[PDB]
Amino acid sequence: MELTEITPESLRLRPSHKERNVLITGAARGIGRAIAQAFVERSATVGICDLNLADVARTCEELNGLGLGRAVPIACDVSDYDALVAAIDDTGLVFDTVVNNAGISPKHNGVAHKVWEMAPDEWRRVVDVNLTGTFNTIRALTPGMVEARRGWIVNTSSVAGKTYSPIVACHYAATKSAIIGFTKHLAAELGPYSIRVNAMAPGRIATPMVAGVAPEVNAEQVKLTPMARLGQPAEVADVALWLTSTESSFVTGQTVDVAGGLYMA
Amino acid sequence: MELTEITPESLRLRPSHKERNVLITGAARGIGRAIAQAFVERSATVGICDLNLADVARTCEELNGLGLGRAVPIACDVSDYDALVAAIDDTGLVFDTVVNNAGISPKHNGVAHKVWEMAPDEWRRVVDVNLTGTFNTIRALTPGMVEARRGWIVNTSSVAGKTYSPIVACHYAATKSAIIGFTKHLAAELGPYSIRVNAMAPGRIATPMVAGVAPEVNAEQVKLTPMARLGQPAEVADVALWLTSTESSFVTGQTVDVAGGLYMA
Amino acid sequence: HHHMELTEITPESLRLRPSHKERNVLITGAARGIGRAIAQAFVERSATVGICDLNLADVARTCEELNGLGLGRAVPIACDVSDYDALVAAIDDTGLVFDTVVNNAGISPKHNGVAHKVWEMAPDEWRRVVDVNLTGTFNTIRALTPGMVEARRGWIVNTSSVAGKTYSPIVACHYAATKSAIIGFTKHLAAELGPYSIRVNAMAPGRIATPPEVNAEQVKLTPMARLGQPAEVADVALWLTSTESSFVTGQTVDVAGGLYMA
Amino acid sequence: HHHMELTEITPESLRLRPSHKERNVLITGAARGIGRAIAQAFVERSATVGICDLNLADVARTCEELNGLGLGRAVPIACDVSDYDALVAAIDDTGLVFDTVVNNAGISPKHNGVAHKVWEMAPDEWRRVVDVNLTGTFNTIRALTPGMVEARRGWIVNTSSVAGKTYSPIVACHYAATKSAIIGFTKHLAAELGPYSIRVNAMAPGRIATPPEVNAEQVKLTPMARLGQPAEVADVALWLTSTESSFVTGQTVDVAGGLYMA
Ligand SMILES: NC(=O)c1ccc[n+]([C@@H]2O[C@H](COP(=O)([O-])OP(=O)(O)OC[C@H]3O[C@@H](n4cnc5c(N)ncnc54)[C@H](O)[C@@H]3O)[C@@H](O)[C@H]2O)c1
Ligand SMILES: NC(=O)c1ccc[n+]([C@@H]2O[C@H](COP(=O)([O-])OP(=O)(O)OC[C@H]3O[C@@H](n4cnc5c(N)ncnc54)[C@H](O)[C@@H]3O)[C@@H](O)[C@H]2O)c1
Ligand SMILES: NC(=O)c1ccc[n+]([C@@H]2O[C@H](COP(=O)([O-])OP(=O)(O)OC[C@H]3O[C@@H](n4cnc5c(N)ncnc54)[C@H](O)[C@@H]3O)[C@@H](O)[C@H]2O)c1
Ligand SMILES: NC(=O)c1ccc[n+]([C@@H]2O[C@H](COP(=O)([O-])OP(=O)(O)OC[C@H]3O[C@@H](n4cnc5c(N)ncnc54)[C@H](O)[C@@H]3O)[C@@H](O)[C@H]2O)c1
Repeated sequence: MELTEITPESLRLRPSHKERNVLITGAARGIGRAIAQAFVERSATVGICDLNLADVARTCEELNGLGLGRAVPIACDVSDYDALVAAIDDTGLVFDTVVNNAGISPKHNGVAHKVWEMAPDEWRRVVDVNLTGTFNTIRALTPGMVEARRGWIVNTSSVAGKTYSPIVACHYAATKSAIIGFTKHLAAELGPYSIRVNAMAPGRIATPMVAGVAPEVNAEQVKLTPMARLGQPAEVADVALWLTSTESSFVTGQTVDVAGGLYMA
Repeated sequence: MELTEITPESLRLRPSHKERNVLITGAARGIGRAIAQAFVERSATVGICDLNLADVARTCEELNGLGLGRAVPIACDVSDYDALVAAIDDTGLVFDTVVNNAGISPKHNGVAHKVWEMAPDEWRRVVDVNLTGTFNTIRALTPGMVEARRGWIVNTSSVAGKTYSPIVACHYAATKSAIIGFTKHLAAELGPYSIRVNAMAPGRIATPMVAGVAPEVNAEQVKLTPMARLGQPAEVADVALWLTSTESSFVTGQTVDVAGGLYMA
Repeated sequence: HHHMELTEITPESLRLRPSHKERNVLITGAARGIGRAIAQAFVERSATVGICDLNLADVARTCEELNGLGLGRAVPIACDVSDYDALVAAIDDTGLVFDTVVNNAGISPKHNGVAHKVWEMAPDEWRRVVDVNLTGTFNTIRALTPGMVEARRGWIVNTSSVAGKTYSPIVACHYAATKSAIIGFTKHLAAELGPYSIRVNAMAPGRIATPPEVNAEQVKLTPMARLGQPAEVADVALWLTSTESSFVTGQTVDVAGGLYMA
Repeated sequence: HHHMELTEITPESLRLRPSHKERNVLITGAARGIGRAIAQAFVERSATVGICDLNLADVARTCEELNGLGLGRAVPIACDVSDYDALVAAIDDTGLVFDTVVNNAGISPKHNGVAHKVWEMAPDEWRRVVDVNLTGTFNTIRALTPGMVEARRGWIVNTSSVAGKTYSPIVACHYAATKSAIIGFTKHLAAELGPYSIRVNAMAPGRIATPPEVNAEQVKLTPMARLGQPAEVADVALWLTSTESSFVTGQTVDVAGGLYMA
């Protein structure tokens, strides 16, 4: 199944996010790298947040070569609140938007551990990164957003947070489920200051994780997808662009699946 | 609370929906009229479907005066399948998109009847219009969409279909609830042909219905809205534009609230 | 290699406790399938049950079978639940005041075992499914809530489906839409009727052994690795109408063994 | 002018039926509030209960009170549920194999009665709420599911909240996030554990009279026009661990009288 909906270049590169400073976590690989690409294409300045300085610097060099938006490095572990704040403030920029995309889904020899064999320290690390890392950026940035009465937040859930995916472990499902109600609650607290908070729940996206899934499983997942293909990272990025744009100006608290019909709930 | 997110004109009038034929039901007043405005502004051809020929013709004259997209008249009752098909085909156009916006919410002296006083014929009429009218356009248009492997559908639910609103009667809540699971099911049936199906669930929108609600009730509803205002019809229209655009190309089966945080569920 | 054995057996002493003594319970679709098992369960709990279904002979036979149990009592209510006037007349003819209704009547039309897709669906078929599954459930609630409200006493259980919350390839779009309608209808009713102490809930069954490769695939998709039994749906309807769910209202509880969770 | 009287009274003969005889049920947060009422209910149904809470004196007093009822039995399990090793050691010290756990332990920190907003929230406070409400619930499930899986027998009930599905202005964001986590965690567990006949469900209470203008506003928002009683939450936990919910798994059932339905 091929791609059917192609956005013309003149629309793809419109400066919809000019004069915006957008923090993107997990931006050096995968969906986060595609989200960074899309915001730069829309003329935003992006903060490239990821773990390894070389990965972050390479990403900034790639993006800055496009002659569109600008990319600045923010190398840190999002679960370390003080290190995150220090790396954000080292840029000298004030970020009006955060896309929380960093996330982990640990496996062992390619398979997720079941709850009865799950190491507590693995559970805790996944909670720290997937859930508390998303709180951390929001705690860091919302004082400024509230004072400015201006801000946009997009979090990343998963269809596995709303129904069972046999590909993930229980910590992943629990943390992605947490994001949904967290996003509603945040939308209510921050709405009075005109700040909007939404989440994306991707299904199965063409990403490095695909090679780690057994080929029969990926085949079955595509068979379980009405649109009959994996999603592209750029399609998730299009949703993050829209949720942070003036064309979703009354949309808040929502979790939008980006999944082609897979595992609807 | 004033509007904070203003889309520049150069983006508002971009020809994102050029060469698209978009059927809009309930297009002569309210949110549907704003949806028709938005699609014409994006260079689509729109089929103006509403009950009264004079209302429909006036709407087409207004829209065609903009020098952007084109509007054609489709005067019919969406609950009458044969009359709907006849009015669609009288235009000589093939519609690749339908926005099901027509809906009714009957009240008596400004108040909704409770279930224990609800006339069965009133229940049935609301079901006929709100639910079966939405099926009718989809039944009429999906043979062509499936054959073309091309099509977009947007339905209209309500936050009252997912949680209780004291402003509506039970037929309204039931029909708007129906839309949510109907939309998921349709997305799964039509996805193999690359057709996407989504729904919008508006909260409280600045529309003629506002005057029919007691002022204390509207005041309380705005107080229950985190973003502290009614939504604008154009903000719902922005969501319909996006859900029918190439920038939501992997989004299907979703119900997106357009409600500023009111009655999140 | 598919179906697991039953693991949770209620003892007879507890199965037959008079938990619903002095209750009058209307059950639609009661002549066969899940509805027949719901009727059996309420009679076992010493309730009086109204057996509502289409065919008088089927309804009369069901009443005779249940009344032979020597526990609760069963009375006949032969009518099409989508016909409000006929429903009211049939209820009136029993002389009973029903404090509870379990809306179980429902249809899922297929054609030689295959559901029609939306693009090929006859509008008359869509309308009939809406009339029975959705408006038939409204009809009983409209008929009975005046009395329930006046008494500040009543219990309602509606029947949704996992297919109303996510896609089941076994059903057509009218079924999905009507079962989806029940979920928000049930929340709305719970709020309207709550001030009068009336509770309103719904059940969303998965795949229940009622009236083969398709069922094997459904079992493969069910974590608990079996079909549900009609009596297990009946246990949920008993609980949702009992004093032991006294603060539970507006809820849709799946009865599905993990199938199609949403 | 707010609270309605109780309308649905379970008779004593049915309240004290031995529905959970020969069951070993671990209850976290059992020394007060809803957890104490859950413990009371299981003992009334002749179960053996593990009373898990922080303070040994509180836990010992609770066991003494319950054991004086002459029905089920209560054993002490004093530990912080967020400490996996301490939890396992305290369970091991009872010498009991628990076939059921009700995860009720939870915290909702406030400051002089007001929840902190996200922009002013101490990260340490967020982390502690995550550790107790979410990871503490994982900890008991990790400790007990090896035995449940090996036996192909077990029941789990977790505790969410209506605030995990929609906004409650009474709670802070950590509470909302952790209670939201429980819903999808429960579905995932139901699927993983279902092949072994283990059922996993959750309760989402609304506003329960546990440890005034704020509560009056909550009653005004509740269709049934009263606070819930702890025993009514306990009735749901009894049912979800009983043979009469034998095909129900992965579900989150609100216990809220219509408050904040979502
Ligand atoms: N790929 C899919 O199909 C899919 C589906 C549903 C949801 N998601 C979600 O989308 C997001 C992106 O996933 P992906 O597939 O692109 O993953 P990925 O592993 O390819 O990339 C994740 C990136 O985040 C970074 N990261 C991890 N932990 C971090 C930390 N503590 N601090 C900072 N950066 C950190 C990694 O270094 C990496 O660059 C995740 O939240 C994931 O759960 C992905
Ligand atoms: N206004 C709100 O706050 C709000 C909130 C949630 C959902 N909605 C939904 O948005 C949609 C638009 O509502 P609105 O407030 O603009 O209403 P409206 O009453 O102002 O306009 C509805 C339009 O639909 C037309 N219509 C009605 N029945 C029709 C039929 N059988 N065939 C064809 N056209 C028909 C009417 O003539 C009218 O022009 C409805 O589906 C409504 O349920 C509105
Ligand atoms: N069996 C399942 O796996 C399953 C799954 C999900 C939901 N459900 C729902 O459970 C309910 C019972 O299903 P079942 O499997 O027992 O079905 P069934 O077809 O075996 O029995 C349904 C009964 O309802 C009666 N009925 C139908 N239309 C009626 C009408 N207009 N008036 C009065 N009675 C009418 C039928 O005559 C029959 O006795 C239905 O609402 C169904 O949609 C069933
Ligand atoms: N009361 C309500 O209205 C309401 C509403 C929704 C959800 N809930 C949930 O119901 C559950 C019970 O609430 P409650 O109102 O009875 O609260 P409570 O504060 O009265 O009692 C909770 C009990 O848990 C214990 N506990 C706390 N942290 C613990 C830990 N780390 N280890 C062991 N025990 C610990 C406390 O000591 C206490 O005995 C909680 O999960 C709560 O979030 C309550």
